[PDB]
Amino acid sequence: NSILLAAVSILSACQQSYFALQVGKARLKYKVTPPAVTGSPEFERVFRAQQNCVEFYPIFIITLWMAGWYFNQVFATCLGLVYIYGRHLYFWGYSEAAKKRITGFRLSLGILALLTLLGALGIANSFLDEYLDLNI
Amino acid sequence: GNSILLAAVSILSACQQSYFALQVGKARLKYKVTPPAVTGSPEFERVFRAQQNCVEFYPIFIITLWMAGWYFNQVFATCLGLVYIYGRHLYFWGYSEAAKKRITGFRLSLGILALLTLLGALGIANSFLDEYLDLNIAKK
Amino acid sequence: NSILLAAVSILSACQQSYFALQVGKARLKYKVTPPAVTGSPEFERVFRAQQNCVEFYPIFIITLWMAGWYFNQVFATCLGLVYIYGRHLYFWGYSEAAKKRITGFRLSLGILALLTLLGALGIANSFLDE
Ligand SMILES: N[C@@H](CCC(=O)N[C@@H](CS(=O)(=O)O)C(=O)NCC(=O)O)C(=O)O
Ligand SMILES: N[C@@H](CCC(=O)N[C@@H](CS(=O)(=O)O)C(=O)NCC(=O)O)C(=O)O
Ligand SMILES: N[C@@H](CCC(=O)N[C@@H](CS(=O)(=O)O)C(=O)NCC(=O)O)C(=O)O
Repeated sequence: NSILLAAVSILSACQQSYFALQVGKARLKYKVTPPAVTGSPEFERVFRAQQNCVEFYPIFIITLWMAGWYFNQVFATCLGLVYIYGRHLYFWGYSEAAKKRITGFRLSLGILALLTLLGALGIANSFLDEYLDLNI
Repeated sequence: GNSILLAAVSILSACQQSYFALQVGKARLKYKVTPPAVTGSPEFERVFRAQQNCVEFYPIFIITLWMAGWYFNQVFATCLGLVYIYGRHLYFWGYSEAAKKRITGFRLSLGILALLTLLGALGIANSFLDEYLDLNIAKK
Repeated sequence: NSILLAAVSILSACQQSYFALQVGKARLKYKVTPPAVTGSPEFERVFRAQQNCVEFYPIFIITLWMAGWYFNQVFATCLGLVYIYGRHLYFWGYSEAAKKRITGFRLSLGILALLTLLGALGIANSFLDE
């Protein structure tokens, strides 16, 4: 009963890995050898890009599964895919120019804030169903 | 079903995370630090490093919360969960003001975490015996 | 039954905590007072080391549980242990010299990429039966 959620989660974790590869690729192109995190405009953008995806990734996974379990698996899955796409736009946009990230960032944050809300409703909804009412 | 309290704490915790991230985005405006910069003001560097610290501990906390939650007791884990959330509000806002004023916040969250870890470990160990050689001390 | 997955997960989270302690220890040895993240080669290596484990940790936990549930708990558990060990080699190798992180990194990344695939199979496998 969590098969779709699990599918989205492994994709999402591939996008994360693939983002991390791109950063390792930039350390070669722009000659930023560890433990450096600065030394090229081009590199600083690609680095901070994924860093942003890393710091939001746990938030997304929690909200995805909580909406997924407690409200509707299929809707959460779809919003999940939208988020994946939002972060593709974020990363590649940011990589080009800092200013070109916002479209990516706004839709990712949208979908997140939405999953949060659907999760919270679904949890509240089930909190009544372990007290009396199951709203239909 | 069995995890409604854990799920509640988790959504709240993930809001604190988002709310912290908003505050940093707000400081990039106040202290005029445009991406991809992470430095250029003492005030901004503290607010940035603050949540960065919460980001790097957040997965640790979620694992330990659910593992204590499932394998020991949902209700105790939930409450300790709330304590941690509060501890990190003290950490972030303390740090934001002065570096030195973060410690009370940090030592709390660390306390609660290290506790969740232990309750999780007992509960997992406890169930590992009761799937192989019985572990239940229920005498009185 | 997810008892073995839960066991690995708590250990992995202890390694994470322990790595974070080591960085806090380096802020004392190399006198890097917050909010600084630079000012010693020795400190920058120990800092970037854990940062790297933090940014992979959620990836690992998802892939661990997805391979664990959807394919086989016991195989995933073992690969789990391997990853833990791989990251001990990564962190401590990096801490000494940047160059001596690679064996740690290649194996951690190997096991991850493997768990990913075992997870993907196991999900696909169950998608055919529903
Ligand atoms: N996202 C990573 C880059 C991808 C990665 O994980 N890189 C590994 C392997 S490679 O970059 O050496 O190919 C690493 O050593 N991380 C560098 C570091 O973060 O210290 C980063 O923070 O630089
Ligand atoms: N947590 C972020 C700030 C919050 C955030 O995610 N902000 C987005 C959008 S904005 O606040 O810059 O419009 C970003 O791209 N942050 C910069 C970055 O992470 O490189 C940070 O570490 O700077
Ligand atoms: N992971 C931390 C080191 C361990 C830690 O959490 N340190 C805390 C408390 S202590 O190290 O000062 O006692 C901190 O304030 N780190 C915030 C920061 O990273 O800027 C780091 O990135 O430096």
